[PDB]
Amino acid sequence: RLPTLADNEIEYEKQIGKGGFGLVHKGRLVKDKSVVAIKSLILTEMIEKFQEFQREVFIMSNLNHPNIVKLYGLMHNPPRMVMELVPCGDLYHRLLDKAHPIKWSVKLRLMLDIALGIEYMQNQNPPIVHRDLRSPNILLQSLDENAPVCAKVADFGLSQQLGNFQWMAPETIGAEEYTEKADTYSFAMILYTILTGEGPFDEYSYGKIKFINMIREEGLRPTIPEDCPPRLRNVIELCWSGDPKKRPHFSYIVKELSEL
Ligand SMILES: COc1cc(C(=O)N2CCC(N3CCN(C)CC3)CC2)ccc1Nc1ncc2c(n1)N(C)c1ccccc1C(=O)N2C
Repeated sequence: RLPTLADNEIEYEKQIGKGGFGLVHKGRLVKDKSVVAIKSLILTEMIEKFQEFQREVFIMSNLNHPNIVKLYGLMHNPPRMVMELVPCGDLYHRLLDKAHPIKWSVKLRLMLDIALGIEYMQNQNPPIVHRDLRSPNILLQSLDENAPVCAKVADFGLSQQLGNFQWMAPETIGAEEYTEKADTYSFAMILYTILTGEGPFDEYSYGKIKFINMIREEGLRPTIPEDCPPRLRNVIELCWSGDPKKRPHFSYIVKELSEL
């Protein structure tokens, strides 16, 4: 069910950078001069990004949400994906401009959008576990509060490997197949980052072994600010609990966020 396009159908422009497993470029459809994005594999059995390639394609193909990144077609020599280029960037970089803070109305917009996207992912039979949810993977479409969509979820090769474990739910570390509650834990981290603008767990320096243990065994988490809404705090705290069971359904998270 997914179109194939030929090289004569798209025009390359400039290279955006690496997303997920590949290299993203900015391009346009020749028929329409509409902008598009092309994802390709970049060159010892690590070239197992190929599965990530296929995995991303399969998953993107069957999904359709405003808050989820879309796929348009495929290209073949070399194998490539033509997908949407989100215009405004990624969340990680945006949070790096401290001089210019994101507006609360907007931060709220971003949080909801992500939840709506993730809520949708988990309503699938079977559910979709992203597994690589962190700020670099949240793409921004508009930073305007009145826009239909502000944030979109991305990077669907479902692998794990700012990316090391600050973002990972505890059962997940040093494990392979990662329920959907892992994502809930990650989402909490994302909520924490949008709110604070500071990366998760950056207030601590522990060696790797100690750090895992602190998170797994002791319960260490980031410190939420005193001036954080109780409604929001409560939500974050739940999603990031040690017991995966205590983590909420996205129905709850979304509703609560809406009241904020
Ligand atoms: C207008 O297009 C975008 C621009 C930017 C952007 O401004 N960046 C990102 C990387 C960039 N680097 C280049 C040089 N710099 C000195 C170091 C880092 C810095 C600033 C970021 C994202 C953009 N849009 C975009 N749309 C769809 C994506 C995707 N991104 N990427 C890169 C992905 C990123 C993560 C996960 C998935 C994707 C992806 O699949 N797509 C299709």
